[PDB]
Amino acid sequence: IERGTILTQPGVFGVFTMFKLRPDWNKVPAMERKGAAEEVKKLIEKHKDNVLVDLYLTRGLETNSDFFFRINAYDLAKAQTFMREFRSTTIGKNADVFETLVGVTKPLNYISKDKSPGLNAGLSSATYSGPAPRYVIVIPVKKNAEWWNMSPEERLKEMEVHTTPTLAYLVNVKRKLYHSTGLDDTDFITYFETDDLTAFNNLMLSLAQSPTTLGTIHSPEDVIKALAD
Amino acid sequence: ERGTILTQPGVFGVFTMFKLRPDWNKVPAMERKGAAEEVKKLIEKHKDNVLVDLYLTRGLETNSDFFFRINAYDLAKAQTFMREFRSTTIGKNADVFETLVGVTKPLNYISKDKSPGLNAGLSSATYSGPAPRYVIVIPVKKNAEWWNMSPEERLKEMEVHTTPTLAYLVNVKRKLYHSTGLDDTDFITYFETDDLTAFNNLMLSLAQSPTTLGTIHSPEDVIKALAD
Amino acid sequence: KIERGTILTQPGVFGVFTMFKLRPDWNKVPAMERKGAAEEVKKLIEKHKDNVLVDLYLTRGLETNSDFFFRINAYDLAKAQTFMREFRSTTIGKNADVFETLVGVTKPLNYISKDKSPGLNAGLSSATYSGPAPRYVIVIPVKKNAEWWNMSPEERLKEMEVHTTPTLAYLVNVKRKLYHSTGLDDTDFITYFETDDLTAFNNLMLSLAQSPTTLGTIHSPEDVIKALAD
Amino acid sequence: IERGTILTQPGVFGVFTMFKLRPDWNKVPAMERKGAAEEVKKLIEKHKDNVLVDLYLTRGLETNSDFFFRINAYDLAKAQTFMREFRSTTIGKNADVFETLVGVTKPLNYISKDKSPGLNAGLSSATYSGPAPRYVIVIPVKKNAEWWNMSPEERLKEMEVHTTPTLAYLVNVKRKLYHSTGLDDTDFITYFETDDLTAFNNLMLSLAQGSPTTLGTIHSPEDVIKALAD
Amino acid sequence: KIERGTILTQPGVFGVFTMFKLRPDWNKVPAMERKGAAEEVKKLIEKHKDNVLVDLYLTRGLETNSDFFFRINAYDLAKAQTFMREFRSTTIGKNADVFETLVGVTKPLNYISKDKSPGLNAGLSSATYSGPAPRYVIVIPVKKNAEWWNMSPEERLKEMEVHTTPTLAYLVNVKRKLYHSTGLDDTDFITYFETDDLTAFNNLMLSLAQSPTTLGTIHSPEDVIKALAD
Amino acid sequence: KIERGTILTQPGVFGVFTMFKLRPDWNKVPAMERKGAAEEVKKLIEKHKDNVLVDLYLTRGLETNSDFFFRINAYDLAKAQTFMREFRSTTIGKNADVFETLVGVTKPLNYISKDKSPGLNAGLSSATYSGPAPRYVIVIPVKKNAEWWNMSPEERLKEMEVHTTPTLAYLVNVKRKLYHSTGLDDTDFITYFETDDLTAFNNLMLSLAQTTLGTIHSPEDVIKALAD
Ligand code: HEM
Ligand code: HEM
Ligand code: HEM
Ligand code: HEM
Ligand code: HEM
Ligand code: HEM
Repeated sequence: IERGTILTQPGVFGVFTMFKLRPDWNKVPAMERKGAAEEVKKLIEKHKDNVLVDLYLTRGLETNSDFFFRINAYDLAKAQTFMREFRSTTIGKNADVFETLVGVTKPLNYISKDKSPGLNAGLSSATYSGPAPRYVIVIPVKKNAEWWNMSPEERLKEMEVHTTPTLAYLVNVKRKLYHSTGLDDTDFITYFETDDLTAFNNLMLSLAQSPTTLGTIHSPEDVIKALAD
Repeated sequence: ERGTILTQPGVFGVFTMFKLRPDWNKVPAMERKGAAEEVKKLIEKHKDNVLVDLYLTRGLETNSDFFFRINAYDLAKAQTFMREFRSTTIGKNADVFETLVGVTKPLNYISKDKSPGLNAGLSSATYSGPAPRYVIVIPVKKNAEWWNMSPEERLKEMEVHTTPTLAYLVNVKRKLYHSTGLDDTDFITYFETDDLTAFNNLMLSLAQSPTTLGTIHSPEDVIKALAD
Repeated sequence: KIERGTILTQPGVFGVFTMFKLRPDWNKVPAMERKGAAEEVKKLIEKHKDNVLVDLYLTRGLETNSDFFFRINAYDLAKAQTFMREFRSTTIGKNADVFETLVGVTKPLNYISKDKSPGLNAGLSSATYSGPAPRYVIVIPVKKNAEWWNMSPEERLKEMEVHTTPTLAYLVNVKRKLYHSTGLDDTDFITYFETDDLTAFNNLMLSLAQSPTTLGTIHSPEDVIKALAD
Repeated sequence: IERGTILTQPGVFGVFTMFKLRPDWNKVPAMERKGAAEEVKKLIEKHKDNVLVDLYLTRGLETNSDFFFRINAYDLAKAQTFMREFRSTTIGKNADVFETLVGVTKPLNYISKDKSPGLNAGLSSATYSGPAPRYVIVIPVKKNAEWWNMSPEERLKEMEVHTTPTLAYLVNVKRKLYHSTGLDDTDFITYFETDDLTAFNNLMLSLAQGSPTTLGTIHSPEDVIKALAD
Repeated sequence: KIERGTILTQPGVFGVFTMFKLRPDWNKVPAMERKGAAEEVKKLIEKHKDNVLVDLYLTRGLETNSDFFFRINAYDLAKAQTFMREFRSTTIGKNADVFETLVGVTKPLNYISKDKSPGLNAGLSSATYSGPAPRYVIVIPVKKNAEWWNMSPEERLKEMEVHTTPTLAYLVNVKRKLYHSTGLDDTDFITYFETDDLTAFNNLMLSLAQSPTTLGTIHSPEDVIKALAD
Repeated sequence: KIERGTILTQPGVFGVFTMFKLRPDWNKVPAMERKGAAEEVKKLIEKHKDNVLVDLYLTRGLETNSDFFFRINAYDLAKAQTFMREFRSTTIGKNADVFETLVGVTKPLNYISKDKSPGLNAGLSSATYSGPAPRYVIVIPVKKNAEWWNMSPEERLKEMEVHTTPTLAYLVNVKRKLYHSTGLDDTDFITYFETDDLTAFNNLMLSLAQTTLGTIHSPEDVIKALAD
């Protein structure tokens, strides 16, 4: 598993699990809590060849969660095994699952070279340029009957409308699409990274013209350390 | 056995989704490590009564950690197995999230008689992948507009349903149970695949009912995974 | 005197249906105390042999929201109440929550009578259950809407004739019993079915299609309690 | 306070409180439980010049309650005091309030001698002729904006439609109307007693051609509590 | 300093209404601790003699969702907050949950003023309460919909004249006080009533017919607490 | 480094609003531990002097669903998050549930700018707050519907001019601050008001028609009020 490769390929599974710490986490012995970070660190190293692990901090920014994982894997069952084993961890045993989202990466359906070459070239010509992102946004999306009724040609035109004002934001915002229909009770999981939350608000407003999860990006052991305190 | 019962009409399916109680972690480790054997013995005890499938959802689902599919010629035998499972060490430490009851039936619409072309397509398509690693279960309830329609109208719609889905039969196994009158839904749809991208594409094909996604294992392995 | 064949066949008979869900602390009841629960219930039913008819059904393993339910039939509703109240004082009764209680009363035919609908009435009499002893029970409470009650008696009779036409055939393999609940409970009817053939029942419901369903199995009361004590 | 007088006068307050026994009632020492009936009996006697007290048994017939009181009083504050004091009682401390309904008795608004003499005469010529009633029914009723929009003349005609088929039932169903608008979150509390629940089902169907129904049995207060101590 | 007859009669006065329900563990508070609760509240009110006007009302025995409620009037809302916060630290305050909190301010007449509606305004002044001291309180919060706010001032005035016309008659029997809440709370108005005659109040509401209601009884604060300690 | 008068005045500033309700077990915390809670919070705010601006408000006695709330302003949202998470590890923080969390960012004028609406923009500049320091705070989150977002920019501008016209008068008595939330939270705006005159605020809301209410104190005073 190489981070730069797996995050770039079709057919990759994404499993997103949002956790809320149970009230009795405060009652776990401080020493046992202080060992939780290293336990998680070792679990991630144990699964180094199995899955890519991202862990984000939402505590202080979200009412319904304290942290969430994004697991990427070529084999969904490996993602499942990691998540299952995390739940047997000291902190895992003291956290409720708020939300679990399963999706899979796919090739471009609409804005491809063949179907929409102008906007496709814009998609490739745009490259992220600021500092390493501090922030993550996850938004699941379910499309309605009206969307699915539409012809492929009509949906392509709508996706060209989607893509036109959003290309400018790629210098500032990283995006990643996972597809969920049949795998979960949603159609897509949209995933964003940014250092510039004002740009992200402008992006969303450009699009306006679900449950949002906002968190911060850290090493997994730092996230756990922040939750042990 | 397995190959026969999963292939006949008049066969009952009982799907029960379980969520481990928080006090499962508090069960002594030795008692938890004996849970798998206990379930294995119960299944062997009912070898001549029911077919048992047990699946792992923990790590992929918020609302369940495992679920059973029981197939039986006699519904009461499926009930007996499920009740006895719930008296098991792990069973006593799990809440029932969902219970679905349905029965297998002959083809209503895409039969040789009513729809010979698509019926032939249904028979000529054969699963060609490796042993499936994933299971999907989706209960379906149809609305009054569906039931209002004529048999001919419903047939036309089922022909629309079948047309784009035949392609996926090489890649995805499907099994239909009928539930009207037996439960608070109309159908239980059941799928196995090794290729979840294919399954996603299949559902999208149809788009153009809460979903349970789990993983296929031997029963003792599922319990072993939950004991840890 | 309660004769099963007589009481289940008369008008003015009260039905009380109570669905129970075992509390989590039932597993914590000493195993010997649990093993004595069946006999306690058996004796209670015996005690009330002249007061009420008792049916007890097993729903555990088939239903999320209940483990068992009673159907009590009685000439005197107060007697059904007394039995149910005394059941809740039993070992198993003390360890079970009430999920649902339905009260209804048996009545003469309102629509498909000799007088109003003689053809279909004759079909109702000529149809006889011919299967083995039923293994399965289905209970469905029904509330009718404003539109139904708005309709004329003549319009409601025509609809009941529509209801009866495709269902007569199913009487060879499905037993039915109607209770009327309006004013006695928050529903209008309790419908009650017995069958050995759940494929026939699914077909029956589909024939009709063209509130919540309780499915259970029929056993002696002590067998149901024994099954729950394990 | 005279039962026959207070139940027959305008300006009389009704307070209905439905109670559900808490799970820890079973854990109350059996002798403490067996003393509960006498405690309630003495409270009722202490208030014999303050309020009329009725207590009814719903356990075994209702999911959401085990018993309920109807308190009648000339003075509402006295009904409040009794109920408060009941809640301090051994059984009162082990019971949750499911529902509280407050209403007041009033003169005839519609079917009066002046406004509807024919039906008014029928109302007075009908007399309850059954045995002492064993069953109570309570149904709260809230009317909608359409009702209140209607003219007094239109509402009177509707009330004449209400009364026409129901007069027949007065030989075996007792009725009492309380008015609740402004006093509670409903418009009326309807209260019925009968020995014949078949007739009551027929009555409600006659009418059919916000409102949860409470069905219970009529007993002495001490017998209701004794039944609940068991 | 604060005079009851003055502050209850001025614009710009804040009302804070807080409805409390006793926690189950109130019964478990030592009896002597509970019997000292009344004096503790009495002293708190005395402490804030110059800060707020305090009314306390008993709803237990009449309401499912509350046992008592306060109405605090004050020139300074922050002082009403301070009292309520300090009450919540009392023995009984520590053993009660807040069910509802309503905040409003008193204002001059918007509609039925001398300038806008002189006839009805004169009727408003010429009517005075003539009963015995009121024993009963009613509180009803009111939220008006978009249709109301869309209407012109002239249209709203005409509606308020419709409101006032039949209600003037009831001012001999019913005290009224209006608080305005828009922006301060999630409702538009807090309406407050006192009466000794609940039949008149029912008649009044029916006159108007042609949110949730809280009914309680008026007492000294110490008597209300004493009533809850028992 | 952070200056109150500066950070409250700039675009690109993040606001984090978190409403807390004290757990029933707060009364069971030893009185001396409760009495030290105020200084603990004071020290935490001091430690983050250069990272965030902290406002703490008292809602106990005025709200059913909360006892206190924070408004954190910061150039860096992550620093607001750090303060809030460290607050939650405090003695009082450990004994309070989060009822509500609102995230937003400050932005330049979108509608009532000099360019787009010069007359009303001038009125915005000319109406200033007078009178005593505000005693009261009001926070109202706002989500706009699909009808709003499908309107043209011109149509939305006209609406915002309708919004601004009767509200200018209230700026002598009410301070206002807008935060933008779309994409950062499940709402579109966080509106924030301070006033000493709640009658004026009532009239303002009524003018618009044609909610969290709290009181402003130093952070240690709010905590001291809650320790009692
Ligand atoms: C950062 C700027 C963005 C760019 C450049 C962008 C571009 C695109 C492109 C090119 C696709 C087509 C994928 C394909 O061909 O299969 C797509 C799909 C999609 N986008 Fe974005 N997007 C952006 C931001 C967003 C945001 C903020 C959302 C809101 C959650 C969003 C929601 C979606 C969804 C739900 C789809 C799948 C649509 C479908 O296949 O039916 N996007 N986007
Ligand atoms: C794997 C590819 C699939 C194929 C080849 C297929 C084919 C069929 C056929 C031939 C029938 C008619 C059975 C009869 O005549 O009685 C049917 C029924 C049905 N299918 Fe599928 N199907 C597929 C996937 C799916 C999926 C993904 C769903 C979504 C949950 C679904 C939902 C249903 C339902 C609810 C019925 C019962 C319809 C009714 O009787 O009204 N199917 N399918
Ligand atoms: C087993 C086959 C069935 C037969 C032969 C049958 C026949 C009848 C007849 C003759 C009546 C009218 C009795 C009268 O005149 O008073 C009736 C009533 C009724 N049936 Fe069935 N039925 C069958 C199955 C069902 C099923 C499966 C349901 C669904 C729950 C159902 C629901 C009802 C209801 C709610 C009524 C009350 C009608 C009313 O008085 O408004 N029936 N049935
Ligand atoms: C037992 C046979 C019944 C008779 C003889 C009867 C008769 C009457 C009469 C004469 C009135 C008008 C009282 C007046 O003028 O102020 C009335 C009112 C009313 N009745 Fe009945 N009734 C009967 C049963 C029922 C039943 C079963 C209900 C259903 C719950 C019911 C609901 C009501 C309600 C809600 C009102 C108040 C109507 C209003 O003033 O808006 N009654 N009844
Ligand atoms: C006791 C007899 C009553 C009289 C004489 C009366 C009279 C009035 C008057 C004169 C006003 C106008 C205040 C102004 O100009 O600012 C008013 C407002 C109002 N009244 Fe009453 N009222 C009575 C009872 C009631 C009742 C029973 C309710 C129902 C809860 C009620 C609800 C309201 C409300 C919500 C307003 C504010 C309306 C608004 O400003 O939009 N009133 N009343
Ligand atoms: C105190 C007097 C007020 C004045 C002078 C005022 C003025 C303004 C102005 C000029 C804008 C446009 C900002 C821009 O152009 O980007 C605005 C936006 C907004 N105001 Fe107010 N306002 C006041 C009170 C209120 C109140 C009481 C509320 C109710 C909660 C409110 C809700 C909003 C909202 C939600 C927006 C965002 C609108 C959008 O961009 O779609 N305002 N206000």
